[PDB]
Amino acid sequence: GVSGSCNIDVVCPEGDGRRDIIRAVGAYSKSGTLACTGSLVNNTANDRKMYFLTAHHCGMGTASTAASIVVYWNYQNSTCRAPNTPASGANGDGSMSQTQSGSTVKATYATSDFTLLELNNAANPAFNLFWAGWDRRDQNYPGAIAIHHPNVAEKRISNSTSPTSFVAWGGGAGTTHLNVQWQPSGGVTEPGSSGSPIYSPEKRVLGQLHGGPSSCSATGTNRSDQYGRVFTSWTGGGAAASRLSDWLDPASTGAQFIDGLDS
Ligand SMILES: *CC(=O)[C@H](CCCCN)NS(=O)(=O)c1ccc(C)cc1
Repeated sequence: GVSGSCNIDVVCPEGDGRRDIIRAVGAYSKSGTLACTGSLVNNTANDRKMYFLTAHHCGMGTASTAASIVVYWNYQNSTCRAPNTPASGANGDGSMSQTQSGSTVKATYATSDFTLLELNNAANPAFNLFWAGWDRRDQNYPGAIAIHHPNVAEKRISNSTSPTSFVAWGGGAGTTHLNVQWQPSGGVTEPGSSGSPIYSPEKRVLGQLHGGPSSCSATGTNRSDQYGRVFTSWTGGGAAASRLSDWLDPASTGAQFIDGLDS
């Protein structure tokens, strides 16, 4: 696939120390066409349920569209293409042959733009999946890491080394979204990246991509994005079919954050 040359291949050195969470991310298609990004999250029962967090706006929040999903695992460039060079902006060599299809909707909520699906098939050992931890604490972070499929192309990593802030969708005063500032010549996010996770420096999911003004040519504060907060989604719409709590903490531990689980 093709995406902006400013993006960074997950196999590059920027992926060092994050080789676990990279494996939680997948790209997917909706009714046949490539649509967005999602990723696996762990839960307090440590049972490896196929809980796949994505964005509401991608439209998989219905029985009939969730059934239609095709997930592509390990879709990434084989070699590190130097960011900000023509090679990065070129067609990648990623394989889309490790797939699974079908899922059911656990919950969905427009305000924080999240959707929790459960994939029909159990983890295939051949895929070497990872179920990421999460953090629902009401706080900001000194930086963040994005792992996504820009333009639903080869998997990329974007680093933020600026503190996050709370905003409403659109950047106005609010607390439903986390505002993330990208590096001036670093990777960003693009259409297709929606529903991709944003992780704290400690590698726990804090939210998923709603959208924002960024592109590789964006400058200043326009080189940022907004993520619907796990904190918001936790209580969500007020019931199991619109929140994350029931699903992520079935064992009722009351945990504010949890680590990931390997295959
Ligand atoms: C849904 C997704 O692909 C994009 C991500 C864009 C990231 C750009 N830096 N979200 S969106 O913000 O394009 C968007 C599209 C439709 C709707 C209704 C909401 C937002």
